[PDB]
This record gives sequence, C-alpha cells and structure tokens, in this order.
Amino acid sequence: LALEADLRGAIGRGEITPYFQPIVRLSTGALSGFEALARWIHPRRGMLPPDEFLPLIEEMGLMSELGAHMMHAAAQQLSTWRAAHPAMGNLTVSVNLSTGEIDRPGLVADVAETLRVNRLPRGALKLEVTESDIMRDPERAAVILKTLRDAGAGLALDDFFSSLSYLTRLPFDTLKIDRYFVRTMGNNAGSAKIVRSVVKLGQDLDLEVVAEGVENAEMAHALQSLGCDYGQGFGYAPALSPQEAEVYLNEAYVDG
Ligand SMILES: [K+]
Ligand SMILES: [K+]
Repeated sequence: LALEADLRGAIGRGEITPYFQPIVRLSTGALSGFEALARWIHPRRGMLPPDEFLPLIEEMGLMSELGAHMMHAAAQQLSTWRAAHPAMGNLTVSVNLSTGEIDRPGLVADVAETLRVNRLPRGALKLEVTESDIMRDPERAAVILKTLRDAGAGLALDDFFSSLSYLTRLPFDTLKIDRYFVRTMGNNAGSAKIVRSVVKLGQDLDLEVVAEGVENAEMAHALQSLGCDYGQGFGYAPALSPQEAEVYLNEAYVDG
C-alpha cells in the first residue's frame, strides 16, 4: 500500500511489537525490570530494529500511533507477568514516550487508563523522555510530566547545561547513560568523566542510574565500582522476544 497505510497496518496488526531487554542491579545481577524495545517483524525484510524504520514513521507523522501501541503492549506484558507471580515485587517495564506525545492532549488519560486497566502499581511502568523532547517545550513538559507522576507512571531521562536545569524542575526518578559513553569509557577519559558525573549526580540527588550498552564483565565491574545502580546490554541479555523474556524471568532472581 502507500507508505502511511503500510505503517498504520504494521503498527495496528502488531508487526511492530516490543522485545524486552533485562535491566539488572549491577552489584547482584538481580533482575529489576525490562526495557520494551520496538522491533518490526517485517514480512519481507526480516526483523528490523528502530534505526532501520523509525525515520519512515517520523516522516509520516505516526509517532503517537507507534508510541501508544508500544506503551499498551509493554503494560499488558507486565500485567501478565504480575498475574502469574502474585508475590513478586515491583518489576518495572520501561518504554519510550515517543516524540510529540508530551504535546498530545489526551496522553495523560491514555496513560492513566493503561495503568489502571492493567492494575499496575505506582512506578511499575516507566516512561523514557529525552532532552530534545523536553526542549520542544519545557513548560508543557513540566505540566505533563508532573501529571504523569500523579497518574502513577515512573519517569526516566534517557541519554542524560540544559539537562542539569531541566532535572531541577522535572520529576524524573531515573537517569540513563548512553551506550556510547559506557562503551568508550575504558579508552576515552572524557567518556569516563561523563559516566562518573552521571553516577555521582544520581548518588547526590537520590536518582537511580541505568548504564546502557554494558557489553562484558570489564564494563560491568567498572560501573559496579562507581556505584552505578543498574545496567543493561549484551553482557546480560539482548532484547528478548516475549517468550524468551518469560523464560528469563522465571529463571531469574528478582531485585529486592
Ligand atoms: K529495583
Ligand atoms: K530508550
């Protein structure tokens, strides 16, 4: 079909769907939650990661349709896991709050409905927000992010002077360190300085910190020594299909 129709169909049929990457407490290895990550199970091209299809969605103005679909799928999966394990702690699932959603009237009601129909505890679903999303309109971000916390969503600042100022106002609970910095910190002093800076801020200002792109034990151990709370990456597990994530969860030690 035409591009917009093809993408609306792939989203609506769930061809574009979440895989789930474990987020672990670095000091113990215990599972804290998962990140919901979009994949296109493309019928002709095979599985495609976001970097190979998101530009199409952006061009067609479909970020809200993709984001909604991802948030619904992520929340439903968490709900299923909660029902299966009624004594389990507050296992989280993070998902990107897609660009433009902060501006969309009706985001808050959607989030609230999603939390409540899935019976999710406060903070079980965490929404990831970037600096560039905030920068579109910081005033609207301050209103809407506060209201999302009142609805029961958690909030992470992904890819964490502008950001220091935004942090003072906005009710984030989690900071994420970009994989580039983690992967280059061993060999690049400036990347190590940035990693250390984010970790130290979280410790000083009581925000949790997630390192992305943790590839191996050397990297994990370096982050453990700094006191970074959490990690995700190939050193622990890739993004997993729902079926694989279920197995991972059932075999896991859960944080807390
Ligand atoms: K935790
Ligand atoms: K992300």
